[PDB]
Amino acid sequence: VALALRHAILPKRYGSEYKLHCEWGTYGKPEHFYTDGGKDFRSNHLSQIGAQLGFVCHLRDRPSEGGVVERPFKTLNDQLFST
DNA sequence: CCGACGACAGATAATTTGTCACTGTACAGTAGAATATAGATGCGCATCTATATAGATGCAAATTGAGTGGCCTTATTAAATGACTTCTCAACCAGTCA
Repeated sequence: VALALRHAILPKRYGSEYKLHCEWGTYGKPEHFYTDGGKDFRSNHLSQIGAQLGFVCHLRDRPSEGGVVERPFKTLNDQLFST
């Protein structure tokens, strides 16, 4: 989770061996971070990251509330990985 | 004259393609993993074997010292040297003489 956070927050660079034709020009710091109840997220380490970055950790009430995280995963099975 | 079939042209739904709106369903930590077997290979330990004896013994020459057995001219004389044996070893009285 700490590694996913820094890759999300920082400006992104990829070399030509990725053959990208548009830029992932996406960066900057969240105000809030919303998650399932896994021990990665409900942890002192993410609490300390959140307090130092100033973002608030929030808990997902059901799997069916977080479809914005979950649904990237079916699309990738259907558009990428099954092929 | 009446009926049937082919040429050419004309109109038409089936077929295929495209577009558009509504929808069932997967995203939700998760099958590489557990549990037998045979079959080959390697290290360890025991259980023999075959060689290698030097010490002891028996025996058979090879002298070696120590025995034993068999074969031989003689009688007189003389001298020389070395020995043995035997015998003997009185003392004063009586008759002359310068």
